[PDB]
Amino acid sequence: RQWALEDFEIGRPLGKGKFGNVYLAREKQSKFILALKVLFKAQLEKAGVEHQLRREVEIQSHLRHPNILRLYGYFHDATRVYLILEYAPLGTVYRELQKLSKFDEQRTATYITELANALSYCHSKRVIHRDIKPENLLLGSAGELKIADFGWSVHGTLDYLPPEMIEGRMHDEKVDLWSLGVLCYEFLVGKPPFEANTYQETYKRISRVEFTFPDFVTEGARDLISRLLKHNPSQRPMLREVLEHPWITANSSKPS
Ligand SMILES: O=C(Nc1ccccc1)Nc1ccc(CCNc2ncnc3oc(-c4ccccc4)c(-c4ccccc4)c23)cc1
Repeated sequence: RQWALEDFEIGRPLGKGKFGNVYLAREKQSKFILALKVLFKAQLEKAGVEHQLRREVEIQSHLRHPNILRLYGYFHDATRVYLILEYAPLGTVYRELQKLSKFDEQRTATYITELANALSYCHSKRVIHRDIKPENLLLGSAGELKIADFGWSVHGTLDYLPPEMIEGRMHDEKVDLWSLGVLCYEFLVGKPPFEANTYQETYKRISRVEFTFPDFVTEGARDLISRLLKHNPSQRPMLREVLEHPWITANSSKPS
């Protein structure tokens, strides 16, 4: 499988990513619908992220899960690199958040389950997704959550980063559980738990784990978030304890 630009009809712009635009597109021979991300050779070098992208592509084509976004392949011409992507009709959870303001406990729990599964499968394959955020959470046709962008994976706004990562310290799979906590809080409250107007100060909040709950947040939710957002990685739940959780299970529509 080696592609080229003329293999595809280019469709509407889907939106800007910080390193490239995305377009709907359709492979001419099969009429297969998909997303195509146009990245520039020049911008990629300048930031020293060209090797980062190779890592991703490599990592991605090892991965297959109903709740992870497929990468079908890649290719370059002179000026640019192209990522051939599974297309996610229902857009970002980020957009659904702004549209809805905040999610109810049923949508929240379901997403956490879908994320945990997806995250749980990744861990078993020795892979960590360093920065998960609502921008990187797409929806499928049935409304399934799909994690995007492994380009940071291993082994800008700070809201979703755990202490160990911002304190310039050493990090393990326990990173992702912090991210679950931040996401879980944000879904229910409608904005992330450390959010500030400065970087320097979001830095403090995250570092001190300094957050409080609006009053409409049930004990069950507080219990899970409180357990996920722990300063010490090793104190954070197993991905399965999350999947077991009595507020997850009482609320969630999807299996585990
Ligand atoms: O970008 C990297 N890695 C990387 C890149 C450069 C340097 C280093 C690493 N990975 C990466 C990151 C993000 C993506 C997601 C690309 N959007 C998408 N990918 C697939 N289907 C999609 O469908 C949509 C869609 C948009 C609006 C309305 C309805 C549907 C999008 C979409 C595109 C831009 C913004 C918001 C959503 C979308 C894909 C890959």
